[PDB]
Amino acid sequence: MNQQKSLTLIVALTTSYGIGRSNSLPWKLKKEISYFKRVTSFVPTFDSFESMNVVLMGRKTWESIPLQFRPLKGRINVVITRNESLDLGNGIHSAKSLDHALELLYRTYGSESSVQINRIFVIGGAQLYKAAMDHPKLDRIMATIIYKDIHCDVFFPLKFRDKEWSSVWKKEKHSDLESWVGTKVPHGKINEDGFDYEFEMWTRDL
Ligand SMILES: NC(=O)C1=CN([C@@H]2O[C@H](COP(=O)(O)OP(=O)(O)OC[C@H]3O[C@@H](n4cnc5c(N)ncnc54)[C@H](OP(=O)(O)O)[C@@H]3O)[C@@H](O)[C@H]2O)C=CC1
Ligand SMILES: *COc1cc(Cc2cnc(N)nc2N)cc(C#CCCCC(=O)O)c1OC
Repeated sequence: MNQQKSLTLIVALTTSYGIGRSNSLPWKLKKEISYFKRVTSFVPTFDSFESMNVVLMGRKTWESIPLQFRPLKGRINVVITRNESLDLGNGIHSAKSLDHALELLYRTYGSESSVQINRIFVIGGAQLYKAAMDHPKLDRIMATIIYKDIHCDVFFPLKFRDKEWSSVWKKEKHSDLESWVGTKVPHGKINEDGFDYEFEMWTRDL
């Protein structure tokens, strides 16, 4: 037991695959963030009684999150890092790799545990995203496409939306996105801060 569940990656990126700047999001989209929270937090009502989703993130992304919103509530947080000095926390798990993170979660939350894991999300860090893209359990990408070539210093590691990856990565219908997300999601381009963006869901066969 260490690779039964599939991994889902969630990211906001420009048409040029840009995802970040000075260790932060180069855009202020309150609605986008609302989507991110909704998607990574959603659990089927029936399972909602004792099931929570997991959010795996890199150390940089973790530090980039305002203490006020740290850690991400209603979700089990796990920070992937190799440097362990005096990183404080409130029970926040710590793993040195994506697989080390999965073994930690499956061990901490077994069929005997009170809290059961529902979905596992990889929410951040180009580095962690790079490792997820290579993981055989990653089969889904919740992408928020930003139609603007905003200046970025960090980019998504793989052009999953490009022609070269079109036989591996396919974009699902909006009805399937909502069906998987469990809720109604805005369809079409959304305008916030003079920028057009929309939600998409991409999948690959494991
Ligand atoms: N547009 C979007 O949706 C998002 C954008 N971002 C942005 O991404 C940028 C930061 O990117 P990046 O620097 O890559 O961030 P990461 O959060 O991936 O930082 C990498 C750190 O995390 C650890 N790490 C990551 N992958 C691994 C691995 N496979 N094994 C071990 N440790 C690993 C290491 O920790 P240590 O050094 O402690 O060992 C490494 O230094 C910022 O602009 C940020 O805002 C972040 C999330 C979402
Ligand atoms: C430090 O930048 C950053 C990144 C994220 C991760 C994110 C955002 N959007 C999409 N589509 N995918 C990912 N992985 C999230 C935030 C934020 C926030 C705050 C509070 C929210 C909550 O979920 O409870 C972020 O901070 C500016």
